[PDB]
Amino acid sequence: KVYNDGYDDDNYDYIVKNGEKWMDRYEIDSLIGKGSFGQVVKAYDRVEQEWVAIKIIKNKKAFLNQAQIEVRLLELMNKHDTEMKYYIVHLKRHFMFRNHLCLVFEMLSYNLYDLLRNTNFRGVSLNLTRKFAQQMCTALLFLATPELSIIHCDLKPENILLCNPKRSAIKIVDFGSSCQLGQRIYQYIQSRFYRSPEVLLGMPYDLAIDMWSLGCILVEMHTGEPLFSGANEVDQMNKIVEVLGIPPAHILDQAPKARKFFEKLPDGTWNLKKTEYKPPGTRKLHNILGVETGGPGGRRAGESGHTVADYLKFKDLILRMLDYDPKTRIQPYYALQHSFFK
Ligand SMILES: COc1ccc(N)cc1-c1cnc(N)c(C(=O)c2cccnc2)n1
Repeated sequence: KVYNDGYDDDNYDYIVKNGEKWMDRYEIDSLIGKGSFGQVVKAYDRVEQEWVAIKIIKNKKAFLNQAQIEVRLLELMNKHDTEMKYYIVHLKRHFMFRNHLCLVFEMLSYNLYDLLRNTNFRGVSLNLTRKFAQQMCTALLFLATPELSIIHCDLKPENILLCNPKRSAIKIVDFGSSCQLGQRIYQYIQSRFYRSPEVLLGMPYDLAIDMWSLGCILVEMHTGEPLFSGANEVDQMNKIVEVLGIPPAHILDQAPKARKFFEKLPDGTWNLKKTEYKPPGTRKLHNILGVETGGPGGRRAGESGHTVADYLKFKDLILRMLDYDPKTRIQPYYALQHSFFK
């Protein structure tokens, strides 16, 4: 009939009303986002005199506990990321308000998907992509801090916001799926398009799964379309094999879900199970980026900083991020030393 004395709807969300004033501080403007966790609203903090994004967690134990995990990680990064120099969204504050946990973040701009949609999904320049690549590798280096060792676990263009629509700075948001390194508890993780092979294959994983997501994300930012846009896990792996080929046998010989996608023939080698797709490794990233044809779709012909030399340095870094072996995959410190950033 009525939930939380009328403050919540039937699925535990707080009914947001534009113009409401919380605790004589926050002036709720409008709803800017929704999710399984709850809602995100645009509000004006009057003590600090600034716009803020408030994350109102649903009035439900499951989502309340998931948010305290998120708060513990965010505050743990504030102890290390003083002055906010590592491109992580800053948690300012949190409080309870009418049985909902509220998290106050800095008011950020559009996400990288919004930006891509406004190119009609054909990408931004390689010079801007380099600016995002350097900032993302730097944030991943921060999460790699030994005392942190944080896996974001859901990197994707929507989880990366611009600070100011007039500036090329980006921030990583939404650490509700995030966990610190440790013994394996979850296996169905990451967004599918950006899910690493060790996750698809049911193998142990570490912080290197975020480096895989980045490689897919960076290519997507320049071409406009997801690199591996699988409609399911079988389709996903098949689109990975198109570009990178069959994974190594010493990995597949260990993968618990190897046979969900592959088959071992009598001769001891692995091949794709029949389900369409190009032969393994013939959708070359060289051609996807259009290294020698003027970029994706030839749309970058004649633009400065889009030479074959530049594309070859971008391709090399990406291929280091899309390494099948998570122990060989490039690490943030090394990625930042790459020639693509000189
Ligand atoms: C345009 O910005 C958004 C659009 C949709 C949604 N759902 C959220 C945002 C947005 C804007 N500013 C923010 N600071 C944030 C977040 O900090 C954020 C995003 C996802 C999950 N938790 C916090 N999120």
